[PDB]
Amino acid sequence: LAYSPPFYPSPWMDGNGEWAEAYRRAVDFVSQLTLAEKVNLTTGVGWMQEKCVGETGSIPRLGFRGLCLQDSPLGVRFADYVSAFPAGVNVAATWDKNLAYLRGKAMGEEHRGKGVDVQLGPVAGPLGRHPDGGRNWEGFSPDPVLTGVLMAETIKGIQDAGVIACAKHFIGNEMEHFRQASEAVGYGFDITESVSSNIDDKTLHELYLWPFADAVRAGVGSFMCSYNQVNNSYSCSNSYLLNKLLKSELDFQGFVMSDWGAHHSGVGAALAGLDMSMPGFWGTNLTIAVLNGTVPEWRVDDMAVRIMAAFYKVGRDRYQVPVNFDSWTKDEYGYEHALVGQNYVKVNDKVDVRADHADIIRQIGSASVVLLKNDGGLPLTGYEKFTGVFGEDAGSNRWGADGCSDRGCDNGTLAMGWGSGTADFPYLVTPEQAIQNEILSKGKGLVSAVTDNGALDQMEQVASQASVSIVFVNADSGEGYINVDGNEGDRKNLTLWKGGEEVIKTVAANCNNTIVVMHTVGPVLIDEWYDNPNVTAIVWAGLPGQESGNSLVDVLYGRVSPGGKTPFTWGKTRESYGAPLLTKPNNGKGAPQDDFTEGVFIDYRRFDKYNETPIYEFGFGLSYTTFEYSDIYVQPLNARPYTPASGSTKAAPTFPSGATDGSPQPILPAGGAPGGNPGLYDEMYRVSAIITNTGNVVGDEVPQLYVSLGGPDDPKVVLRNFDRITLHPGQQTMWTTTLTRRDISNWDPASQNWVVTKYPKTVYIGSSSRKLHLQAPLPPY
Amino acid sequence: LAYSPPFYPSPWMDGNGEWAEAYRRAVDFVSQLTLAEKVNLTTGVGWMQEKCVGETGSIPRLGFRGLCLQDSPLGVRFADYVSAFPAGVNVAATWDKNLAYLRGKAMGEEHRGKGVDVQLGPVAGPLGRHPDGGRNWEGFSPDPVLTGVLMAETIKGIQDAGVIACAKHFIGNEMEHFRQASEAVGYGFDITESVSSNIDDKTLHELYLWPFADAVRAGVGSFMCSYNQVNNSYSCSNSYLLNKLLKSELDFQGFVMSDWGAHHSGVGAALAGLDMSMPGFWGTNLTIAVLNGTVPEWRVDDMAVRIMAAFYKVGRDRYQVPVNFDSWTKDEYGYEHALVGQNYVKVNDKVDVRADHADIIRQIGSASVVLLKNDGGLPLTGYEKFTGVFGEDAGSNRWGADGCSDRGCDNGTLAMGWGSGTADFPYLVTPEQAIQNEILSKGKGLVSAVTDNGALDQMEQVASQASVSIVFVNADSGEGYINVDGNEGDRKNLTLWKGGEEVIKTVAANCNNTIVVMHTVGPVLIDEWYDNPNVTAIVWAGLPGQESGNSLVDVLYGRVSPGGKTPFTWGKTRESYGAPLLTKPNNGKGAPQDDFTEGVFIDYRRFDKYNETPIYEFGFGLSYTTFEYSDIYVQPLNARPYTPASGSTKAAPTFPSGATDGSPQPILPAGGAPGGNPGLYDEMYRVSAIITNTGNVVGDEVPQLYVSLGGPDDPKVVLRNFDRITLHPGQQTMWTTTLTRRDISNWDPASQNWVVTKYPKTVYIGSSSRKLHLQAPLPPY
Amino acid sequence: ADGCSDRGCDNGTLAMGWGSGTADFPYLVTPEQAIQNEILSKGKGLVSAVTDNGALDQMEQVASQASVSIVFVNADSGEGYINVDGNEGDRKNLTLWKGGEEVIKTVAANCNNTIVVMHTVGPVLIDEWYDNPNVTAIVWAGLPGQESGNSLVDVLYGRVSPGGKTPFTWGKTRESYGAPLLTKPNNGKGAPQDDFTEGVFIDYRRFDKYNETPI
Ligand SMILES: OC[C@H]1NC[C@H](O)[C@@H](O)[C@@H]1O
Ligand SMILES: OC[C@H]1NC[C@H](O)[C@@H](O)[C@@H]1O
Ligand SMILES: [Mg+2]
Ligand SMILES: [Mg+2]
Ligand SMILES: [Mg+2]
Ligand SMILES: [Mg+2]
Ligand SMILES: [Mg+2]
Ligand SMILES: [Mg+2]
Repeated sequence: LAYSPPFYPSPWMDGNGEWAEAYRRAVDFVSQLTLAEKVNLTTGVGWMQEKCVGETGSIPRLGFRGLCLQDSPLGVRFADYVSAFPAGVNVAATWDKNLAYLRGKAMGEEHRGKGVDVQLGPVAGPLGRHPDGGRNWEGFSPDPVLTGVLMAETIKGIQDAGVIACAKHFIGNEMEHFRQASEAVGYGFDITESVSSNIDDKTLHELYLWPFADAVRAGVGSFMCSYNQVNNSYSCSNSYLLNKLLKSELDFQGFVMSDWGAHHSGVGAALAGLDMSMPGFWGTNLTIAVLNGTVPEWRVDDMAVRIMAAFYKVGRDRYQVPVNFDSWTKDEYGYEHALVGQNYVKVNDKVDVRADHADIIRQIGSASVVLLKNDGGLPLTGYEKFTGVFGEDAGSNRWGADGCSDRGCDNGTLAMGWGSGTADFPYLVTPEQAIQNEILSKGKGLVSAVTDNGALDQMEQVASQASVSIVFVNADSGEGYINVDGNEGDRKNLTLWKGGEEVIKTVAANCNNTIVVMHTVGPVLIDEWYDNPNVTAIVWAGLPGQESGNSLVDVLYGRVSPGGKTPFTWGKTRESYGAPLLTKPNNGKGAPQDDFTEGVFIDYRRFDKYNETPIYEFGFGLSYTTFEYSDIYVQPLNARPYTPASGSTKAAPTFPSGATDGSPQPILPAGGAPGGNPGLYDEMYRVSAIITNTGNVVGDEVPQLYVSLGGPDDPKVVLRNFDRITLHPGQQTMWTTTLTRRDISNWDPASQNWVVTKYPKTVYIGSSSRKLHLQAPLPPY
Repeated sequence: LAYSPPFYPSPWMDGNGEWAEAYRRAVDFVSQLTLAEKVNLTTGVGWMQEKCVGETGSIPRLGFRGLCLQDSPLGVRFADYVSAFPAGVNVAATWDKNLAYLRGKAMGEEHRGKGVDVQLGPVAGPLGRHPDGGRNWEGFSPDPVLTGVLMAETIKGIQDAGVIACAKHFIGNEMEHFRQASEAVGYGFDITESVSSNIDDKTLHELYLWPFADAVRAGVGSFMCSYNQVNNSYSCSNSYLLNKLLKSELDFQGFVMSDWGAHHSGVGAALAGLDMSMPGFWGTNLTIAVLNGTVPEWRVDDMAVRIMAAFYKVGRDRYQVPVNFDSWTKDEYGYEHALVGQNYVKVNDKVDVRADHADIIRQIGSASVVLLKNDGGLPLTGYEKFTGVFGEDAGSNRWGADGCSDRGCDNGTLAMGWGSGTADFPYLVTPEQAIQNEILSKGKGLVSAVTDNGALDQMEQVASQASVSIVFVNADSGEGYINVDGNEGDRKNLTLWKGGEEVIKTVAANCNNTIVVMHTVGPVLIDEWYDNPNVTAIVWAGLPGQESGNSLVDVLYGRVSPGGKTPFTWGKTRESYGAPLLTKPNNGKGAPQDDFTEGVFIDYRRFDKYNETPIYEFGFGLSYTTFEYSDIYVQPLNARPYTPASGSTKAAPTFPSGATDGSPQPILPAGGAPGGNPGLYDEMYRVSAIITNTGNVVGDEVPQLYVSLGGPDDPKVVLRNFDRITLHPGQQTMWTTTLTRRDISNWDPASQNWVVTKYPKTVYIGSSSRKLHLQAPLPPY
Repeated sequence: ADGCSDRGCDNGTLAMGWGSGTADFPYLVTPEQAIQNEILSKGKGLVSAVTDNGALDQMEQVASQASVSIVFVNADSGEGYINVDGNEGDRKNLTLWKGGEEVIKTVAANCNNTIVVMHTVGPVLIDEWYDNPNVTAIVWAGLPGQESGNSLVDVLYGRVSPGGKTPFTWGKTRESYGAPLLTKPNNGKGAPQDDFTEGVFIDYRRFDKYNETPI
């Protein structure tokens, strides 16, 4: 069985650089506390005991209320008068740092307005190892660079708004199956331990860890360790994960909380790098552990100062307001127990925090539309003589937009997946609604919407008469505690839901101008219809949130040229992506064993390795205009030689082998600063090229920079940079980026550091992972 | 708030009388044990941690395995190759002590064959305060005497078969709403404590406690304390309930276990009279409590000896075999964790324990059929030209007989309610099947079954052609953790399910020979159709178990004359019964307060008090013959005057004020032996009457003896005795019974004893609570 | 049993097709009834009937425990004036109705002694499951009328040795049988022209001519 080596002691904050101010204030505060008050900060109050999804204990003596931790990565969960933003996968499809930032800011503002201290997001774990992973849509992309950059931008947005962000789930939670034993038992599996993700040191560094490094370096205040095990040690008590990788190598200065009820070795977890136990036994044991000397004073002191450092870093001291909503009821008032009797208190103030956020939600919606096919289908005018609209995915949730708890259904148009990664729609504009509005405001031609996928007679009837037929199909997934139609979080197949395929086939048989719109959490198998000549255009629109219908028609009717690029591969078969989900226990009653044998070869890397042609490759997307690439240039920057980190920490302040050692510790070679050794981010080359709009309308292009690292075990190409640029007809721009040392390095387990290998590297600039228009050598030096 | 006075110390065993052999052996065994081993007997192993619904810790040092505790009151829950017996309410409808005993024996045999040590049943709580109480069907009758008698017979049957019986639930668990806070929260209620049943001392003694007294006197080995509070103290740590009423007044010698996760004050519960914590912290705390002196050594010794006494009393030492099934899977084999790695062990031996138990199931089915109306409808011959069968309740569960987990649905014929009070059908004979068999083996007339309650066109079609139309309707309920169609355990109304009333109305409109069969957990409202002249007969058949169809047709086609009497009242309205369920919290976030303000006036007592005429009164049932009552005679027996119990207990042996007092204790005036002061069971009068069969077929009569206690706050009549008697045409019998002192006494709170008041008492013998054919004074002495 | 006019449905056990070629059942003995009668009159072992083709979980649950699993599938057709599920008299395909194929596959995956009973108006395509080793027997019972259940169990339980022979061919594909039904007009608004170009080569004559091996 795979084994996770120990690493102790648990690193304490250094509070260097951009954390110095926050460290100073945290020390000043924690210095004043008793042991009990310190432990209060690390202790969850219990499941559903207060107002927020999680809360810490209070310190009333100083007028410090418990921290409020609230879902989700795409909005304020449970609360009323909030916005429902597009999912993370949509953000990925924008390839737009700026939009990612603005979404973070808007979300952060909403959390702030409700009195939330910590937003439980964003997500880089799952990364997206499997196409059928249940929660991938909450994250960004299987690509570590695209995910990492947008993760970082999102975090900066949330935290600039004055709310602590939380990078989750750390790490290796690439599927929902067997994430928690209790949950697995509920689905009829006999296991007593969570699945072990078995991941080697190189795969972690070059794939799954990379975006979390970006999150650390972006100044993220907190981390959440995952339900699963890594190398047969639960994440929340995995010393290699938290102590070595996170707090030494990546030099994370913030605090680590557990996922809710995530299994850890109790007090032992604190020694292994856990700082906060959620949702809440731990408190009194940690107290006793300190008193009897199993847990050092310096450790609890560091747990407290990490929590308070995050608090001060984002300016909670300035922006905190009372929690003015309740997660567990919409009632205005409720009862609370007191020392004697009960108090009737106000619990929901109905504070409207939505502001103008509908604008950015509509914008990201439109920006996340990916045009996959266009044989003269798009754009539409609104002066079509007869528009047919087809599919339940065009219509309303008959139970109300928020009629399914945690969005745990596929009623009507899909604009959000299910589970904890949700928020309530203040309203939801359907495609049916937006399209009828478009028509009735313009040409006022005929329009009919058949939103029952079983009504194939009517679809035939209407499609036979249509100038254009707009077909809507979806595929849903989410968190493992919800099972929809045999999908236990993870998708049981890559098929369109509710007979979407038959809808497409029926409509295309009767209308030679059929447009297909896919709202899917990830890829589906489209091989049987995508190349149908009656299908004149195909778009993926993902999970667009409250403005779905409006953001879509903006694109379909040509107000916005589609400029999204698919953030994952569209393969011919499920086998194209690699091995199935592990959905059958393979270690008897023990932890299922999930070997990440493919290494870095997930999504497009896999397709590239096996020389398999995807239907639509990673980074592919069409436009209403054309773009031309020319004149690549590589400028060596003659960076200083990489220096491994050296020296030692200071001794652990007070305000298992090594677990209680508070003496100065050696700095790891690849460590030294948040996100790793600073030399890793030295700029090595400047690469530039000219992009021109050679067509007849304004549009966005996503130029992409790929690197061939050149080794026998390296992917043919890996994404290293990208931007989204608006170009008017005949407009040119110089696209210029830099490659860092990290960008051209490989992880070396032997030396425990990033190395630039001797193999010749090649840089490519193109419009997709396969459309590599330009290339040049990276000259060694 | 209602208050529960303390009563300490927790009484230790006497081990006199029927318990002497058991106590001696229990002492000998426990004398050999360490503290840890003693505590192990009191500790559950944890939810789903072994094979049985509950298991105690083991004493491997003496090769003594953990006890196996298994549901249910009507069979062996979860296990394969077992029988599904008729529900307790059907037993009540038989009014047949012998049948109650034989059912207990058959159930005990099946538990025994599976290796079960404790059968978690039978049920006298709920008694049946509300007609819409979800779990009433698990018990017997709202009448305490009918329930007490049949409860005792059931217990004797189980324990004679060599299994420990468990009287549950003690006490006041008369509805499912708010029984457990976690469950209430799941239904959207904000409470942190279970409902409090607020019951006065007199009401407890004269109603709810009465059948439990019978259980004690019958020698039941164990009790289960309930989820709810009584006078704002959880049953499982209610010292008044457990120490005073159960273990002092009723002098119970066996052990008390908690309901599964029933709240109690931990170590405090032990001092208040709890002996066993299920399903299982307690072990550690109890060990610590003994070492530090907070729990006396004599208490833990008493806990252990009570458990072992129950074990020896029924002869578990003789009859114990290994547990040969698994509650949690039907798989033959399963992996188990070892010291090193894992083992693959046999978990299910598929031991067939059904024997010939199908016979007693068919018999009790037939005996529990109550004929409520017959204007020339029944019996049938099987030579009818055209038989129509109508209603989903005639047909099959389309998901298989065991297709709904815990029977949590109303698919097809209703033969069992839902929740823990269940067992898997080995097969299920439906009315549809049995009726078609009857016809096709006899006259071979036409027969059609319309088993879709929505297919009213077809019902008209068939009914208008039929010689006879047999209509099937049901109403279901169960434990609160299952919600079927908005019925949160408790019934949301007293309507027939699935449009049953419309089925009846449709068929009766088209067929002037309509027979209605009701399979209901309790009463439903029948005011709109019972008196329809086209309805020529009505039967209630309840929940008959696996032989439903066969037991029914035996009655319908005249092989068995119906002899059951309804064990509850059929009122015109819900309001007829009294006040609604408490289904809305009335103490803010605290324990809802459920005041039993009606006192002893439930079911027929309420109807009698308020002069509400029932449609069908308690104790009412028809026959295929007729019976005549004559010649009542009362013989005073000149019993010894009642002596209040006095004297002391032994000092507590070793092997809150007064909680640690192990000194001799005063015997309570109404205590002194199991079931109460033995003088209470002195026979005061002998009463006889003559019953004659004046009709033309053999049949059973259930003569009933009622007493008027004569006070202004006494019920007009209370049941005190009954029998079921077979009489051939023209045959007479002298029915002779005795009234005990208890039978003619009232509970006096001031003196804490049963008293015979000076109010004149009358005895009645008749065929129902309303059909009081004979009466005589009870002359005082 | 007679709940659908002219038997114009596929509710429950199929013992008669639809249209004018019908009569009213005086009663209908189902396989469910006959099999339960057989067991409860003999060994009195366990018996359960899952008769909802969508209840696949329950089918796995029960098939897992069974000594023998007896699976019932059907396919219906009739006169043109009745349309059932898009079958305008003629069958729109040769598939088992109501997901019968998925019933077979589910049961066979959980029980290595699965018996399949087919009540079909004619051949269906069985290529995907007939050769499944967990399917230990296959019978065609057709449309047996009022005694369906009883006539079946007489054979299943060995009172009568089966001696019937299939009166039509079971092919691998629909194409095996030759050209499709003419289901769209080919003479404008006038009489559709249905040319019997295959001549005498229908059913087994066709298979033999083109050297196609029947199942
Ligand atoms: O709801 C709280 C918590 N539940 C568990 C989920 O895995 C996590 O993402 C979420 O934040
Ligand atoms: O299933 C065990 C236990 N659960 C709770 C029920 O109230 C009780 O009757 C049953 O015995
Ligand atoms: Mg609250
Ligand atoms: Mg804003
Ligand atoms: Mg550091
Ligand atoms: Mg087990
Ligand atoms: Mg027997
Ligand atoms: Mg005593």
